[PDB]
Amino acid sequence: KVFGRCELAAAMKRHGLDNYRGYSLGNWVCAAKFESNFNTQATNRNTDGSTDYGILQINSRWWCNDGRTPGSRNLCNIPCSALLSSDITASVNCAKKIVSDGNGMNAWVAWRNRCKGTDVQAWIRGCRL
Ligand SMILES: [Cl-]
Ligand SMILES: [Cl-]
Ligand SMILES: [Cl-]
Ligand SMILES: [Cl-]
Ligand SMILES: [Cl-]
Ligand SMILES: [Cl-]
Ligand SMILES: [Cl-]
Ligand code: NA
Repeated sequence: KVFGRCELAAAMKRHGLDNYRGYSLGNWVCAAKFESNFNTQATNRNTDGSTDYGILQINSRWWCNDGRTPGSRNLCNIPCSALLSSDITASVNCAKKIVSDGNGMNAWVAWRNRCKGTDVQAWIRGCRL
C-alpha cells in the first residue's frame, strides 16, 4: 500500500505513535517519507546482508526474522514480512520498541540526516487529525 501523507499521519495517530517517546507525529511522517516514500512494501538490502522492511525500514539485524540474516535477533518477535502489510499495526508496535531502545529516533539514519531539527510540523500541515 502507498499511503497519502495525511492518510499515514491519521493511521499513525490511530495506532498511538503521535508524541510517542515525545516524538510528534510530523517526525514519524517525515521518517516514513524518506525511509519508504510511504510504501508499506518497501525493502532494501544492507551491505552486511541484513534487510530493511516496510514503511519505517525496520532492520532484520535486530528487530524481525527473515531467516537469512546470520547472527541476528528478532526483538519484535515478528516475521519481517509482517512489516510489509497494508495494516501498519506490526510496523508501529515494532517502531515503539526501537524508539524506546536508548537513542530515540536516531535509530533511523534517514530521520537523523533529513528530519531531525527541521520544521517536521509541515508534514501534518492541513491534515484532519
Ligand atoms: Cl508527500
Ligand atoms: Cl509535528
Ligand atoms: Cl536470520
Ligand atoms: Cl531475538
Ligand atoms: Cl518468523
Ligand atoms: Cl493501518
Ligand atoms: Cl529521545
Ligand atoms: Na533477524
